[PDB]
Amino acid sequence: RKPTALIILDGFGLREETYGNAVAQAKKPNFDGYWNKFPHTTLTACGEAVGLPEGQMGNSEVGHLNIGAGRIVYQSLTRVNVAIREGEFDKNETFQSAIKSVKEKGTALHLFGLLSDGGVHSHMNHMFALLRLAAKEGVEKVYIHAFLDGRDVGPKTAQSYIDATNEVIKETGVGQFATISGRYYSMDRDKRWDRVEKCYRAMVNGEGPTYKSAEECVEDSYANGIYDEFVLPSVIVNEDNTPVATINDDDAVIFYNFRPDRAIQIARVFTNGDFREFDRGEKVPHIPEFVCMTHFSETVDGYVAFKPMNLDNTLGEVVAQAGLKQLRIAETEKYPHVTFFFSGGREAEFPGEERILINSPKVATYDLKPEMSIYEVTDALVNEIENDKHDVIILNFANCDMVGHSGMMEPTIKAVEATDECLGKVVEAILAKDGVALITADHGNADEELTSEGEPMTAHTTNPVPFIVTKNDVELREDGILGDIAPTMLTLLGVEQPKEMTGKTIIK
Ligand SMILES: [Mn+2]
Ligand SMILES: [Mn+2]
Repeated sequence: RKPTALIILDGFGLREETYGNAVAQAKKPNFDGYWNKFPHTTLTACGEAVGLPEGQMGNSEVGHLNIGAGRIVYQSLTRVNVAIREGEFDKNETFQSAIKSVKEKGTALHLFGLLSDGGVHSHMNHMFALLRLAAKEGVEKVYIHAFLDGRDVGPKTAQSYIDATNEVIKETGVGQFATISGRYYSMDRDKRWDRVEKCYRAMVNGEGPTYKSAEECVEDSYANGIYDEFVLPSVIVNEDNTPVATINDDDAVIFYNFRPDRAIQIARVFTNGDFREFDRGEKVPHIPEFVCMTHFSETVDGYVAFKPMNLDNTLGEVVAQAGLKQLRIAETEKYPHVTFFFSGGREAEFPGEERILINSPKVATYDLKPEMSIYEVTDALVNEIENDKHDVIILNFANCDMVGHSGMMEPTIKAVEATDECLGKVVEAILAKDGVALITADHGNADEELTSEGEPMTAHTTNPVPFIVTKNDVELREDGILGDIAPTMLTLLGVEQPKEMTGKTIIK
């Protein structure tokens, strides 16, 4: 029974520069011996290679979700961003069907969501692309309901955003501010229905304070000490005091927010049908093409533009199917990583899965114990190998990431060399059983402990991650990403790669 071990060093990145590099300044004869004797390569663990925005360093949770998945696992904000960039956003059937109804029903399209560049719950640029799409498709009427932020951005910045919106209205030809409500009114997540009622009553019944524009609203709202986040649901009215737009029968709505939580409540009030949480009166608009950017919860009734990644056949699942026995193990700090996240955000154990947990030292910020729990984890793992009981091993050595957040060099060197020692121990044991090790990392950290001017560097890095295969005669690709690793384990294991794993094997 020849064990195939995936070994995640964690916070261990590859950097040519030696200043501030705890990895390079650490004596690692075991890692260097394996690099020099076995086929090796580097893999990008960062930006869009792992479903994140470009430039942005990876983190344990998307790293391991990516590694287990054998595909690029996109995050919400980057998912849509790529769809707008690559011009797939506008082929989107759900938008198109909802724009269609408007044209043949002779009705309005409504735009609502958090109006700002914050990138947490929404991005305004997403609404802009929605303005462009409607405008191109020839929709006569498009109304904007500003949900004001003040939280994910500066507290007094809605005007800079209203201005940016007007620019997009000028260039696009469609678009008109009809309602402004502060997020505290529209983005409650604590079941405070009296605040949510208020925002609603503005949108469908036209009830609240009235203004000639959105800038006038925000100007007057500011004058009474009330700012962005707290601004009362207000109505924009034409030259006469008539509401610019209310949401009526057969109007389409697109809630561009992408974050489930503070979005749920206002979505429910439009979509459900049999809602009863508060009384919505008599003018309940219904029969709708209500669109959400993403899926908010089972509790919502409308349509989804970017449906969730169902993440079916991850590494865990596929090896379980082949009838193979598998082992997840780490100390507490990375235990949810080799389990939950590696399994594709899945709590439960697969068939043939065993999970072992080594308690992390009773300790604060982990630089005082640069060794953490490795030696106990190491011991228990050589035990299992000795015992021939698993075909696939998932191990994370947590030390470089947790000690590397210290931005302290000497403790982090200790941690790389403790990690070094244990990886020889784990890999000798694996090779002893005629098995194969994949030595990797999920992102970097320990490699940059000092910055430009020798200040503490306490974050992950952008750097490539190493990739060794302890199998003598294999060629390895140079591109390499994290979604490629699962597929290359199935190459070693000789089990077929399923449709849902869009990653490619590294073995040429
Ligand atoms: Mn990590
Ligand atoms: Mn970390």
